[PDB]
Amino acid sequence: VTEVEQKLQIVHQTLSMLDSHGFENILQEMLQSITLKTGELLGADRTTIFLLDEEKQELWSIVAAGEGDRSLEIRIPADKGIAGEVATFKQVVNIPFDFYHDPRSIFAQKQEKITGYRTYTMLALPLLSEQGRLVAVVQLLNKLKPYSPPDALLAERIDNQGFTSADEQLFQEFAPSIRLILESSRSFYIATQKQRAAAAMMKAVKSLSQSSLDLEDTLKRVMDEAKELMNADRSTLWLIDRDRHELWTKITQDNGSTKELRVPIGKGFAGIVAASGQKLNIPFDLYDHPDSATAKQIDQQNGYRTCSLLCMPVFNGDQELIGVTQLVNKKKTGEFPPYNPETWPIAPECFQASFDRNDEEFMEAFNIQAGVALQNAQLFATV
Amino acid sequence: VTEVEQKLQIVHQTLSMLDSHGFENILQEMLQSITLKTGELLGADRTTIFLLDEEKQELWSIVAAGSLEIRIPADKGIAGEVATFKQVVNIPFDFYHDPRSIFAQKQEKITGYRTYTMLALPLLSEQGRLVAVVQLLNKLKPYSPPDALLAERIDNQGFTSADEQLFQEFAPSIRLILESSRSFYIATQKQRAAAAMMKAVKSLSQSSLDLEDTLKRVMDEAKELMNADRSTLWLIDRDRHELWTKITQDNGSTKELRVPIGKGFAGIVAASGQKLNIPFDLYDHPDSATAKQIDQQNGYRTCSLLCMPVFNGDQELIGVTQLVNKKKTGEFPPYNPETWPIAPECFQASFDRNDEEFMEAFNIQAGVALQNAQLFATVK
Ligand SMILES: Nc1ncnc2c1ncn2[C@@H]1O[C@@H]2COP(=O)(O)O[C@H]2[C@H]1O
Ligand SMILES: Nc1ncnc2c1ncn2[C@@H]1O[C@@H]2COP(=O)(O)O[C@H]2[C@H]1O
Ligand SMILES: Nc1ncnc2c1ncn2[C@@H]1O[C@@H]2COP(=O)(O)O[C@H]2[C@H]1O
Ligand SMILES: Nc1ncnc2c1ncn2[C@@H]1O[C@@H]2COP(=O)(O)O[C@H]2[C@H]1O
Repeated sequence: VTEVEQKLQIVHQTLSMLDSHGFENILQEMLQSITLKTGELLGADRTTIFLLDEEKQELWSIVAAGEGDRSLEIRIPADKGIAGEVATFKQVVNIPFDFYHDPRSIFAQKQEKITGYRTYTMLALPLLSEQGRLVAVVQLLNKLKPYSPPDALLAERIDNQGFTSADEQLFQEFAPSIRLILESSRSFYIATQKQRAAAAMMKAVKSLSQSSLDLEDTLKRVMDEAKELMNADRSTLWLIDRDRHELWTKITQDNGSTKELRVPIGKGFAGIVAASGQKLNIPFDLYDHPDSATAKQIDQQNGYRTCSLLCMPVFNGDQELIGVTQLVNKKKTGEFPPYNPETWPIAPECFQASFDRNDEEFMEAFNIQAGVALQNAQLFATV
Repeated sequence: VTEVEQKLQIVHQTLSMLDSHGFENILQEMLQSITLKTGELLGADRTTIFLLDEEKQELWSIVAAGSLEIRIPADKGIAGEVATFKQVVNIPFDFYHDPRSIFAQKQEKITGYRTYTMLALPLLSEQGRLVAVVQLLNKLKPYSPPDALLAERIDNQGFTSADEQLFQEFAPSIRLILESSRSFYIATQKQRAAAAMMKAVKSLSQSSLDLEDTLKRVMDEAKELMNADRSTLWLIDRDRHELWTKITQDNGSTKELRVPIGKGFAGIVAASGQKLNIPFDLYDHPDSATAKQIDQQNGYRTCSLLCMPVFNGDQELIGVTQLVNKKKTGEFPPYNPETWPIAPECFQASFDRNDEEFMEAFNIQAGVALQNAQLFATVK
C-alpha cells in the first residue's frame, strides 16, 4: 500500500537498462556463439537447442545448425523423436553408431528426407532448473574425427565411436551459461506478467473508489477501452447464469438499441471457453471454422457479421470462471464503408483481419479489471 | 529470449495504469473506508488492520477506524497470538480479567484507550499465509445516549458468531488491496533481478576485461549509484573457512584482507546468509571489533556498512558484498588517520532500506560474473 511510488521508480530503472538496446538479439547471438563453441569442443557436426512451447505442445529450435553456417528453425511435436524422449523423461540419451538401426529413429528418418541431413550418432541432454523443470533440450549430432581431409563427405568424417561420457561432462562447462540466458529471460516474462496482473487489480480498485457509475456502466468502460486499444469493432462481456448453465450479455448496436443475447455453455466460441476455461483466438474468416454455426445465426438476427474473434476467460480469486470477454472483428487498416446486412454472408473488407498473440497479452489487463469489478463493485458501493 | 520487446510493451501498459495517479493515497483511503464500514456494521468502537513486518518482527497498523500508527512486537498480545497461530480469537467481557491482556493493559496506560471486548481475525491467502490481522474492539450497544462514556455504551455480551461471519463480506475486498499491492512489489523486485541478469549477459558479451576487472567494474558502479566511498566483494576460501578480498586504497596500492568466517560483519553475514545494514556510527555496534582493527591497519575509518550475501544457482553462498561509508553530500577534507577514532564529517551518513533493494541487482551481477565471465570471454 505504501511502497507504490518507490517501486514505480525501480520499474523506470529497469526500462532504462533494457529499452532500445536490442536484448532479443544480444541474447540470441550469445546463445548462438555458446552453442557453436560447445559443438566445436565436443566434436559435433551440428548442435541444436530446443525449447518447449507447452501451449502448442511442440519443441522448436532457438538455435540450430544449418548448411553453410546459415541456420533454420526445426519444429516437432513434443512427444516425438529422441528430443521428445528427453523432454518427457529428462534423461541423457546417448545414441551410438548407427542411429538408423535403432527403432526410435523412425521419426528422424522421415525428417531427413525433407532436410537432407543424416544423423549417425547423437548426444541429447536435458537442461533442468534447480527444481527439475525443463529449460531446454540440447542435441549434439554426429561426433567427428579430430582429423579429416578438408573436402571429406559427412560419412567419412564421422567417428564411429560416437559421443562419450567425457563429452557429456565437458558440456557442463557451458550448461550454466545457456541456462542463464534462457532462465533470465523467462523470469523477466513471468515477473512482467504478475506485475501487470497486480497493477490491473490496483487500477480496478481506483476505478471503483472514484466512480459514481453502476456495475453495468463500469464494465462498459473497461470493454470500450479494450476495444479501442486492440482496434476491434466491438467488445462484449458475457456473464454466467449458473442455475440455467448459460451465458448472457447486453450488446449495443449501430442504431441505439439494447438487445440481450443468451447462449448455452458449450455452444459457440463463448460457450466453448466458458466450459473449458481456456482462450480461443479465431482468425479471419471465422465462418470457415467448424464451430461457427452459432455466430452465423446470431449475426443474421443482429444484422452483423463476425469475421474474427478473441475469446478469453475471466476468473475469481479462487480460479472459478465468472465470465468471458470477446473482442469482435479486428479492423483492417484503412477507410471502408459501413457493413450492410443485405450482403450477408459476404465478409466486408473492413473486417479482413485477425487478432494476434500481442492482442491476447494486452487484453489480459482488461479481463482482470472486469473480474475485480464483478466481484467487488457491490461491496464498494455499500461503502 | 524472443519475447523481451513484447513484455517491455506490457511494462509500459503497467506504467500507464499506475503513474501520476497518487495510488498510495487511493489504496490507503479505500482501505480506511472499508475498515470504517466493517466496524460500523459489526458494531465495534474501533477497528484496526495490522500488517507484519517480517524483518523487524513487528505488527504495525496500516489503518485504524473509529488515528495513529500502533506498533507492537509480533509475538505480543492477542494480535500476536493471531499472527502466530492463525485462528480467530473472541474475547468476552472483561478482557482485563484474562491473563493474556497484560500487554494491552500496559499499552493502555500510554494510549488511554480501554479494551473490554475483542474480536481478532486472521486474514489469510489461499496458501494459508498471513495477509493481516483485523482487530475489532468494544462491541457497542445499538443505542446509547449521545454523550455516554465508553463503559456505558459497551455491550457486555461482546462480539457474536454472526459478527464473525459478517466479516467475511468485507474480507475479500481487504485482501484485494493488500495482496495486489504486495504482488506488485514482489513482481517488480523479481523483474529487476531478471533484468540485471540479462544486463550482465550484455556486459560480458561486449567485454575485454578479465574476471578481476569485471568484478571491480560491478562494484565500482554499485558504489557510484548509491554514493558509497568504497565497495568490496569478499570471496570464500571454502577450505580455511575464511573470506578474502583485494582492496585498493586512495593512493594507488593493493592489499589483501583476510577474515575468519564468523568474525566481523562480513564473516557474520557469510555464516548466516542474511544481510546486515549497520547505520552510523558503526563503532557503537557490539560486533565492530574487527572493523576497528582493520581500519587502524589501513589508515581508514568504517562508519556505515551494507553487507549482503551473494548466491550461485542453488542458493549456496559464493560471496559477500559491502558498500562502505555512505557519503554525506558536500565538500569535505580527506580523512586523516591521525584523528582515529573520530568519525569524519564526510562519512556522517547511513544506507537506508532503499539502498538495500537497489543493491540486489549489483549482487546478482557479481554472482553472474563469478560463474560466467571466464566462459563468455573464451567464446568471444
Ligand atoms: N541442426 C539440425 N540439422 C538437421 N537435423 C537436425 C538438427 N537438429 C536435430 N536434427 C534432427 O531432427 C530430428 C528430430 O527427431 P530426433 O530428435 O529423433 O532426431 C533429430 C535429428 O536427427
Ligand atoms: N458485441 C457484439 N455485437 C454483435 N455480436 C456479438 C457481439 N459479441 C458477440 N457477438 C456474437 O455473439 C456470438 C455468440 O456466439 P460465438 O461466441 O460463437 O460468436 C459470437 C458473436 O458472433
Ligand atoms: N485502534 C486502536 N486504538 C487503541 N487501541 C488499540 C487499537 N487497536 C488495538 N488496540 C489495542 O492495542 C493492543 C495490542 O495488544 P492486544 O492485541 O492484546 O490488544 C490491543 C488493543 O487493546
Ligand atoms: N574497500 C575497503 N577498504 C577499506 N576497508 C574495507 C573495505 N571493505 C571492507 N573494509 C573493512 O574490512 C572489514 C572486515 O570486517 P567487517 O566486515 O567487520 O568490517 C569491514 C570494513 O571495516
